[PDB]
This record gives sequence, C-alpha cells and structure tokens, in this order.
Amino acid sequence: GGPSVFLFPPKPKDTLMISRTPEVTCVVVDVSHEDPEVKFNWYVDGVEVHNAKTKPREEQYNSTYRVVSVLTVLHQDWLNGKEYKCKVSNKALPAPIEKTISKAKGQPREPQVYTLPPSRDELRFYQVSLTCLVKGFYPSDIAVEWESNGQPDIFPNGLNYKTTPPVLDSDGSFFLYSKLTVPYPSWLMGTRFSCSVMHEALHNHYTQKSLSL
Amino acid sequence: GGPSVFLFPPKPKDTLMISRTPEVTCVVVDVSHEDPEVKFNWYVDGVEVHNAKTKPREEQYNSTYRVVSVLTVLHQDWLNGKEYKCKVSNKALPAPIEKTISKAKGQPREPQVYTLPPSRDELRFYQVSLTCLVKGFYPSDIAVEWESNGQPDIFPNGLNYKTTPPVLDSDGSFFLYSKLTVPYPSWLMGTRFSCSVMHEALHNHYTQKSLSL
Ligand SMILES: *[C@@H]1O[C@H](CO)[C@@H](O[C@@H]2O[C@H](CO)[C@@H](O[C@@H]3O[C@H](CO[C@H]4O[C@H](CO)[C@@H](O)[C@H](O)[C@@H]4O[C@@H]4O[C@H](CO)[C@@H](O)[C@H](O)[C@H]4NC(C)=O)[C@@H](O)[C@H](O[C@H]4O[C@H](CO)[C@@H](O)[C@H](O)[C@@H]4O)[C@@H]3O)[C@H](O)[C@H]2NC(C)=O)[C@H](O)[C@H]1NC(C)=O
Ligand SMILES: *[C@@H]1O[C@H](CO)[C@@H](O[C@@H]2O[C@H](CO)[C@@H](O[C@@H]3O[C@H](CO[C@H]4O[C@H](CO)[C@@H](O)[C@H](O)[C@@H]4O)[C@@H](O)[C@H](O[C@H]4O[C@H](CO)[C@@H](O)[C@H](O)[C@@H]4O)[C@@H]3O)[C@H](O)[C@H]2NC(C)=O)[C@H](O)[C@H]1NC(C)=O
Repeated sequence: GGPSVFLFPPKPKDTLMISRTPEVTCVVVDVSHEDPEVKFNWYVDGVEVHNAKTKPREEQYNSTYRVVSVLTVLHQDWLNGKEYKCKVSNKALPAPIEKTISKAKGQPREPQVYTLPPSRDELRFYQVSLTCLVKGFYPSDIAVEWESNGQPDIFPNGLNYKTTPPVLDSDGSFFLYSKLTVPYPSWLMGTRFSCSVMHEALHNHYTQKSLSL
Repeated sequence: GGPSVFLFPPKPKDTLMISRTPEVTCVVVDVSHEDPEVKFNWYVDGVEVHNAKTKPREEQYNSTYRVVSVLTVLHQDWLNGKEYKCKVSNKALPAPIEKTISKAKGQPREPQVYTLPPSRDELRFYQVSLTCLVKGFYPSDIAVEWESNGQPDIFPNGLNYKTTPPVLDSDGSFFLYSKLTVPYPSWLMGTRFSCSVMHEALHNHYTQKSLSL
C-alpha cells in the first residue's frame, strides 16, 4: 500500500480541567520522499472544519517524513460524544484514508476513591508505599495525581508515584491503583497526603481523598 | 507478501509450577485456501527439535485458516534464557519466515508482597476490596492468585479478583496490584484470605501473604 494514519484522542485531563485545552492529533507515517504531499480535512459529526493546524514535517532515521495535524476541541463537544474524523490524501494512496475517533459510549459511572496506608511489614524498609484505589468508573478515561502538605525540605524533588492502567472489573466498570513512595520519617511526622482523581462522572469532574497517620 | 507469523512465550505460571507444562506457541494467520500447506521447524538455540505438535486448522470469519504449532519446553530451559525459534514455510511465501522468542534479560529481583485490608470508608458498601501489593520484581513475568479458608457456603462461586498488568517502577523494577472483592460478612467473620505470588526470583518460585480481620 502506502502511508499509514493513526488518530489519537485528547488527554483525559485536558477535557476535564477548565484551565487546560484538549486537542485531537492525526499522525501520518510511511510517507515517501518522492511524494511528500499530504492534505487534511477535518469533520465534526460530518461537518467540515478548517481550524486545525499542521505542524512542520520531520524526517526519521527510517528515511520517512512525519506529518501531524492537531485539532483543538471544545471541552463539552468531546464529553457529549461528538465524533471527529481525519481524512488524509496523498499520491501514494489510491483513495484517501479516513479515520474517526470519539468518546467511548455508555452511561458514565462515578469512581469511588479509597486511600490505604502502608502495610505494617513494609516499615522494615525505608521507602514505604501509600496506595490509592479508584474503582467503579466508566469510561476508562481518568487522571490521577498525588499531593502533599510537606515542604520541600522533606521532598526536595517532587512526589514519586506511579499509576496502573485501567483494568476492566467484573461489573463492566474499571478500576486502577496508584502507588506513592515516600520516606518513612515523612509518614511518621503526620504529613498529609492526598489522592486526586479527575473523571467525567465526578461532580466538578474532580474528587480528592486524604491519607495520613 | 503472504501469511503472517506470531510467536508467543509460555504463561509465567506454567514455567514456575512443576505440575504444569509450559509451551511456546507459533501462530500462522492470513493463510490462503489455494495453498493451505504449512511447515514448521523448531530450534532451541540453533538446535532443531521434533517434539512440537500442530493442531488442526480452524476457519475464520474472514475465510482464512489459522494453523498453530505448540512446542512444550523444559521449565529450566526457558528460565535460563534459551532462545526458541519458529521457522514457517509456505508456497505463498518467497522465503520462510523465522521468529525467535526468549526470556527478558537482566538479573532477576525478588518481589515484596503486602496485603492491605479494605478502607474503612468502603464498608458502607456490601462488596469490600482486599488488596495485594507486589512490588520490586524483575522480570515482569509473574502470576498472582487469591486463596481463602471459606467453604463454598460463603463462596458457592469462587473468589472474585482482578490483577493489574505490571507497571515499570522508578527503580527499574515492576509492581502490580490485585483486588479481591468479597462480601462484608465474610470479612467480618474472620475468614482468612491469602495472596499467592509465583515469580522466578522467589525461593521455590512461590510466596504467600495472608490477610484477615
Ligand atoms: C482474520 O481473522 C483473524 C482473527 O480475527 C485475524 O488474526 C489476527 O491477526 C492480527 C494481525 O492482523 C494479529 O495481531 C497480533 O496480535 C498479537 C496478540 O495476539 C494475542 O492476543 C489476541 C487478542 O489480544 C488473540 O486473539 C491472539 O490469539 C493472541 O492470543 C494469545 O495466544 C497465545 C497462544 O495462542 C496465548 O498464550 C496468549 O495468552 C494469548 N494472549 C491473549 C492476550 O489472549 C500481538 O502480539 C501482535 O502484535 C505485534 O504487532 C504490534 C503492532 O502491529 C506490535 O506492537 C507488537 O510488538 C507485535 O510485533 C499483533 O497485534 C492477531 O493476533 C490475530 N488474531 C488471531 C486470533 O489469530 C486475521 O488477521 C484476519 N485476517 C486478516 C487478513 O486480517
Ligand atoms: C519511522 O520511524 C517512526 C518512529 O520510529 C515510526 O513511527 C511509528 O510508526 C508506527 C507504524 O506502525 C506507528 O505504530 C502505531 O503506534 C501507535 C502508538 O501511538 C503512541 O505512540 C506514539 C509513539 O510512541 C506517540 O507519538 C503517540 O502519541 C501514542 O502515544 C499505536 O496506537 C498503533 O497501534 C494501532 O494500530 C496497529 C496497526 O493497525 C495495531 O496493530 C494496534 O493494535 C493498534 O490498533 C501503531 O502501533 C507509530 O504510532 C509511529 N509513531 C509515531 C510517533 O508516529 C514510523 O512508522 C517509521 N516509518 C515507517 C514507514 O514505519
């Protein structure tokens, strides 16, 4: 064939925070040197739009260019299920490649957030684990972060945490876990930690759950 | 080209338990009706073997057969890093397709297992969540299960649990979480639950961590 197209959704956090701005990204790979001509046509539910923006092309070590087309979207357009289509055309293609992406369908469901202290057996070590359980949400688009009331003297570098991907639960909903690693002295001195979750189905798209000794 | 080949590693649990038998699986898709002839040649570190077994072909909705070749492997052969090669040949191919798979390289690291009781705020609900943290292991091949001392009268159907995929941690090791959902009355009556973890770097490839009220 010829070039390949891939269309990605906006960041879950971008569509949920008022401060941020979501965008859809249409990437084009496998584009030839002989015909590096690429065009884009964007359609929101079958209605063309021309506010998208194409970034400069870039060569890769595999001797192929890379074209990307970014389309900023309204917060509530995506959350209401509007479908976004990217139409790519180039000489190397017999017919243009059209791709579409939208939010997962299904009545959203609200997550429950639970913080669990570190296991008693983990204090033998110096780094202990604070856990945040987020369960029962749909769709799986979600954002998770940790906060502290600890000054930089205890945390000169920021907080160290990692979050699992969403896992389909036995009731059609999703769950995940996020682990925050902190020194034991910080846990013992009464530091207040906070698990923050952004999800469509939450009121104000946000909830925050605390954890401390 | 023609048909496509895919080679899969043995289940982590299969290579760790003596009772089970691990297998490398070499799948062939996109095989034509005009030429449904397939051959396999297996090599363990460049040494041919003839104990593999081919299962009957199966028709697909897209009108393509699918041929599978299964090779049982010795437990310690895989765990010691031996590379397994699958060579596929068919009329529709100009030259045979060879694929190889082996265990991830790197000094193995032993996991730590910690059980966390359900959050106090989750008792509002009837289904509560028991958590098992497994962290600090390498490679990411691991198997996790839950056990109970509860008869079938409390659990006529088995235990309900889901386990996350491994997540790369900030020290090059991996962690995961497994969630067991149980009715609150079972938690309150003293039922003893058990998180069982099978990993190469564990002594006897097995460890078990308990949890109860
Ligand atoms: C006619 O219909 C067929 C069936 O629908 C089509 O077959 C499919 O063909 C595609 C390629 O076009 C293959 O894609 C690959 O999938 C691999 C994963 O396969 C496992 O998981 C899927 C479900 O997720 C499952 O259906 C497979 O059968 C396979 O299951 C595994 O099976 C083994 C033993 O059989 C078992 O031990 C495992 O536990 C089990 N695992 C699971 C999760 O069930 C990928 O690994 C491949 O990835 C490659 O390519 C990626 C990018 O393309 C790259 O990132 C990767 O690194 C890697 O290189 C690849 O995506 C499907 O597997 C195959 N499905 C089946 C059932 O055969 C057929 O293509 C279609 N005809 C045509 C013309 O399209
Ligand atoms: C020249 O070199 C560049 C970089 O090495 C290659 O760019 C990649 O090309 C492959 C072509 O297959 C693309 O593969 C697709 O990747 C997607 C992942 O997107 C994430 O990752 C990229 C980079 O890591 C991020 O930029 C992006 O924001 C995302 O975070 C997958 O989603 C795709 O999977 C889907 O399609 C395949 C094929 O149908 C299915 O098998 C999957 O199941 C799934 O449906 C796919 O794997 C890759 O995206 C390209 N990266 C970038 C950054 O563009 C060029 O391909 C290479 N040139 C040639 C000719 O290959």
